[PDB]
Order: sequence, then structure tokens, then C-alpha cells
Amino acid sequence: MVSVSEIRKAQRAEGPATILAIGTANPANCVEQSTYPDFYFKITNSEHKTELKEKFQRMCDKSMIKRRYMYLTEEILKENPNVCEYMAPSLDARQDMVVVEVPRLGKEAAVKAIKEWGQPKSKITHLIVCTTSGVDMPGADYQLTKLLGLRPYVKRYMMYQQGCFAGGTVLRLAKDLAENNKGARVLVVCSEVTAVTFRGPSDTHLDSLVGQALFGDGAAALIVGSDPVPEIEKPIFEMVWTAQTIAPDSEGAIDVHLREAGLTFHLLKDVPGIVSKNITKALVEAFEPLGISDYNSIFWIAHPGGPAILDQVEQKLALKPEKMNATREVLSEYGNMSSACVLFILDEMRKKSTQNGLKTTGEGLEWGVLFGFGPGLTIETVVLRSVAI
Amino acid sequence: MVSVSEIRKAQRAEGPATILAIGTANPANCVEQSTYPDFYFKITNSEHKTELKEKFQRMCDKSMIKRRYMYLTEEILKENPNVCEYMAPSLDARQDMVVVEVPRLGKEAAVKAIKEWGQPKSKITHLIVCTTSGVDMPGADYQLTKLLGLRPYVKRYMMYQQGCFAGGTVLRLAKDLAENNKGARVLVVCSEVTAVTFRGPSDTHLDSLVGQALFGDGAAALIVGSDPVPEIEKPIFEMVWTAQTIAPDSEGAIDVHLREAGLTFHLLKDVPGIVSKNITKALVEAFEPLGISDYNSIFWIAHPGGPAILDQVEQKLALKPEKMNATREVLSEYGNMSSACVLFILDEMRKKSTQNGLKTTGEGLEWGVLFGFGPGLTIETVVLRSVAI
Repeated sequence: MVSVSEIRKAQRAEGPATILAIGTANPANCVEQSTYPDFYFKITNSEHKTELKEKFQRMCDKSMIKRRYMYLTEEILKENPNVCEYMAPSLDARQDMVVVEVPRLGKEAAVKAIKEWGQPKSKITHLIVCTTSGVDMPGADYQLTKLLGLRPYVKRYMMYQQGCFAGGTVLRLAKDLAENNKGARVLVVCSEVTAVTFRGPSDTHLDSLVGQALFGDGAAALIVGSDPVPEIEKPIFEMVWTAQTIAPDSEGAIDVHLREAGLTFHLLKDVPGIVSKNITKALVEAFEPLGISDYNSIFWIAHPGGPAILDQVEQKLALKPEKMNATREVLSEYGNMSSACVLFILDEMRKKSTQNGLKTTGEGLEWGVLFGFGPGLTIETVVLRSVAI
Repeated sequence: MVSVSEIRKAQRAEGPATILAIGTANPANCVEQSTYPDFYFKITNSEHKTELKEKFQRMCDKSMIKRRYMYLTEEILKENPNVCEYMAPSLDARQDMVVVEVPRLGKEAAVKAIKEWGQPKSKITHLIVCTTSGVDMPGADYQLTKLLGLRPYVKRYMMYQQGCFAGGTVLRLAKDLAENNKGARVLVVCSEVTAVTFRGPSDTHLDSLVGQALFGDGAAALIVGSDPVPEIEKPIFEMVWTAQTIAPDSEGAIDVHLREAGLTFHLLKDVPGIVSKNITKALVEAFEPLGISDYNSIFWIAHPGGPAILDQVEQKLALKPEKMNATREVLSEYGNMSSACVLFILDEMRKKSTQNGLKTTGEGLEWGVLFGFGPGLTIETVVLRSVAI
């Protein structure tokens, strides 16, 4: 009696998933990178490790990060000596910080995105929350539903322990949710806090130490939907095609474990080398079908894992130096905010394009690419189209 | 130049997401319920707690579980006294078990589902992995890709720390992935291991103790896709509509935290009561649009959190006793395997329907419902259509 084909046709959306709003937020405590070595070696009781401090100073000087925003403060660290040691039982204390801070910072970013969107929050049908800092049941998706006053029947997707490529992951997921469901409006929130990874220095663990020079806190929120209401909603970028892959010869490049001592970061291979060796294949998969071969003719968003990934990709492809400008600006002002970074870069790019009177939100260009890099070695690819003005 | 509408039309699927294969697996160690109180009170050094053992015996007697399969054995527990205590630092030992066992068990279920499906594992485009048992980076999704030899470009969705309603969640997610992407074939794996939640008994924490009578291990895998190739692929169930909601007046009903002592299960409200009070609303949302109001006229799959949820739902709606038969058979043979449970119940239902020559895979009925229940209080609803024969 009942027609499923009629239901399916009536249930789905028509057009491409579109980013309709972007909002960001960071902890209030601003930490300058120029004075970080001294602050970090003092608060971790490591001032006597002069040679290790010199190695950390070089890591900070090479980071291309001017400052980072941190939930952790001198006061909080003085109350948590176990967090200041390289390896002490401290997950409960860290979890108590991030179970609250992740949704707190996420709400700030989400309220800003909802304000830009300008539509009733009761029209948000799906919620994607992504974090690599802490886990809990009910999760941060339930907390944000409560904190934002979303409908109780919002459809939630709680992405925990994702890693640095997950800015691409949440876009890949939001695309399918928006495109398959007529009327769907997806609130996407990436919120990353370094309280679960902060730890003291160890001269036999230099891989762990590099994380201390790079990771910073931040949240970004998006509204994503298909079939925008003309002259009411305002498209910023459209998603057109996505991919995720595991690079060959990359096993163990980035291994991150959640233990009693918190989240521990282990590095085993040349990440910049692997990314730059495999980025061209990811570009031809994405762009050959569109007839695009000139990689300077598209706008660029790349996860700034570190500056060497950016430099090596730029050199490999012969990208003009300006291609990575928005990416490098976010790295310089905020450091590596894990999954949230690429969403901050989208916001920077569209705001600079607008401010500077370019013709599209993607630096005056039509087509663009967003890349996420992280554990596995995983590469996420999202092909974007800009919007006029 | 490039038409995004053309791309979008060529990129999406046409028909409803369909379950094309189901495979399950459990650890080899079979644990009888009749004698579990003695086993559990001996291994946890609690044999002198006579009254508490009595309370546990009653929980096991009322559980309606005959046996469970568990990775944990007497030998593994004797080597891990911190896991045998009610509350001792033990997450590292538990993670070392589950980071391996979750993908191992998932692999066995996935291989079974792929064998039934019959098509090359190179045609699997998307992979959803769900567990409430441990977390790691790269996740269990990466581990399964490697273990099964899936393509490196399989698109992965790692659902960690989800909870007992996530059998519904993975179906809700797989539906959009399959329907929005032409040719997509989604391998869905739920794999749950009780090594992160096992702990000793405490007479002031009877809510934790209830979990020790109910939780068991298991993995279930599905192949989901739209547009099945007729007579090559074999549809089992179709998904038609989904929902997720948070029941009113249920805050804190089920809070589960991942701490240095592992995963701790708490209960603060009457779950059977909340579920039975809110199930009608969930049914009307799903079935009023289809013109169905007789809930005995549809086939049923309910997460068997405990037998009281089933009994109270049955009594509330006046379901005939036979409606919950497949659900109760899975509870009897395997216990509560968290997210995997509802997928085992789909398997039992279609296998008994096919074995017994009923007219459809849903007990000879056309329309059916699958419910997941868990933290938040969250209710997941999936509306299914059976397949002839």
C-alpha cells in the first residue's frame, strides 16, 4: 500500500550541501610563543634541563606560531602537579576539565554561527560534535543540546577521539546529512582543548615535546544545509565532493593513546614528507573529473599540522606563496587547534576575501580544496565551490 | 563552466538504504548465568559478602539471560586484580585488552557479513565502526581497514563512546551514506567488549552491580547499500525513516564516565518507566505518517537494556507476548551487548523468518520498528520495511 519510492523522493534534499554560517571561539588566556619556553620549563619544574630547553626554544622558534589560547593557566597547573609531570596518573583531573570546557567553548562558537545564520535554532535538525579532548556519556553533543536549547529530537553525531584530520571528517559527514534530508540544517561544532595532552618534557620523548610547542585551544561552528532560502540564508561555500585515504608507507606516523596519564602523542615517521608525497594523487582524484590541473587556480585550505607540511606541499606543487596565506595566518594567531583549524581557515578566507573586495569567498576563485591530515596517516579531501561576493 | 547540479544528480543514489548482509561474532569463552554469581564473587574476592551475593543472585535470576560470551576469563582476571576491584586504577590494562579485542571481534563479524554479501571487499566504499569499549588513535576503523584489506580510501566513521542506543545510531548514519552516494556500500560494525566496564561489587553501588549481571560481549556487521543489484545482491530489510530524541524528565538516568578506573555505569532514574512512558510518542512520530496505529501489526526490535524495559513496553502498548520473541531470544543467548544487540536481533528475526518459510523477513509482516535506548535518556527509532521471502 505505502510507496517507499514516494517517501524517498519527498524526504531528500535537492542541491549541494552549503556552509551558511561560521563562528569561532577560544579560551581567554592568551599565551605568547616568544615567552613560552620560559613559562613551560618553569611550570613543569624543568629549568635545570638546559639542553632540552634549548631544543624546545628551537621548536617554538620554528613553529611559525605567534600565540595560542589556552584553558590551562598557571593557577590551574599549580593545582595539578600530576599534569605538569611528563607521565603521572592524571586522566580524571584532565577529564574533569575538558568534559565541561569542550561544550563551554563549543557553545560560544555555536551561538556566533547561529547569530550569523539568523534562523530559529528550532530549525537545526542535526548536530555533529567533534573533539579529540576527553570523552563522556551522555557526550558533549548532549551537553551542547542542553546548553544551546536545541530541540530534544535533534539528530546527533558524537565524534570522539578523532584526531587532526577531523575538520575534513565533519564536513564529509555534514554533506551527506544535509543533501539526503529535505530541510535539514546541520550545526557542526569542533571544540579542542589541550588539557588532556599537556605534559612535562622528557629528553627521550622529543616527539611528545613538539606537541607542546604546537597545540592550542579553540572551537569552530558551522551551519550546513542544502537548498538555501534565497535572500534569507546566505551561502558561503558549497561542498561538491569528498574523499578520505590512508597514505602508503605511513603506519605509526602519528599514534595517540588515551591512558591514565592523559593523551600521549607519539611520532614515528616524516609527516611533511608523506603528506607532500601523496598530496598530488589526492588532487588529481578530486580535480581531474572537473578538468582542473592548475593547482594555483583553486583556493586552498590545509590543516597546519606544522609549518613543514605547508612548506613541503608548497614546494612540491609549485604553489604561489600566497596560496597558504589564510592557513598560515590561522597557524600564526592560534597554533594547531586540531580538528577546528580548517574551519577557522575557512572563516579567515571568506572574511579576508570580503574585507578586501574580492569577487568570491574563495579569494576571487571558483573552486577550492580543503585538506585534513592526521593519524593513520589519513588525508581528508573536500572540494569546495566559492560564492559570489 | 562546471555544473554542480549535474554532478549532484550523477553522484547520488536512488532507492532506500537496504541491509544486504548481516554477520555476528562473540568471544569463545561462554559464561553460564546460572552459576555466574559464584564465579563473579570468587574472582572479585567478595565471597564473604553474603548478603550482596544474594542481591546479585536475584539480579542474575531476573535478568532473563542464560549465558554471555566474554573475552575476560578467570586467568586474565587473576593477572589483573585492579580490574577485579570495584574502584582501582586500571584503565591502561583495560585499554590494552579492548584496543585489540574490539577490532579482532569486529573482523570476525565483518568477514561473515562479506561472505554472505558475496561481492568483492573492494566495493566497500564506507566503513562505520562503533564501540563503547575503549578509544585509540588511529581508531578501530583504521585497524579494521588493515585487518580486512579494505581499500585505503574507504570513507571511515569512527563512533566511539556511544552507548547502548548506538545500534540505532549506526543505522541512521548508514542510511544517509548509502542513499546520498551512488554505488556506495557501507560496512557497519558494532563491537562491544566488557573489559572496560567489568569491576568488583560494592554494596553501596547496586546500580553498578546490575551491569555485571547484564553486559556481554559481541560484534555484529552489516552491509548497507541503496540500489541493490537484483538477484546478485539480496535485500534483507529496507530503512525508511529515522529519529533520535531525548526523553523529558530523564536527566542523569544513565551516566557513564571513562576514568582511570575504567568505565563506570551509574543509574539515577527508572529507565523502564521512562522508556515505557515515551515509547508511544516515538511510535506515533514514526507510524502516523504511514497510517499505522496498530503496534501489533508491525515487527519489533528493541534494545534489551534489561528485561524490565521489555516487559514495561509490552504492558504499556498491550503488545502480544510474541512481538518481543526475537529480542528476548538474543537477550537470553548473549545478554546485553550494548550497540550490537539490535543487530543481533535483526539477524535472529530474518533467520527465523526465512528458516520457517514466513512470507517476509520481518516475521511475515510488512513494516517494523527498531529502537535503541541509552544515555541522555536517548531513544533511537528506525522504521524498517521487510523483504518478501
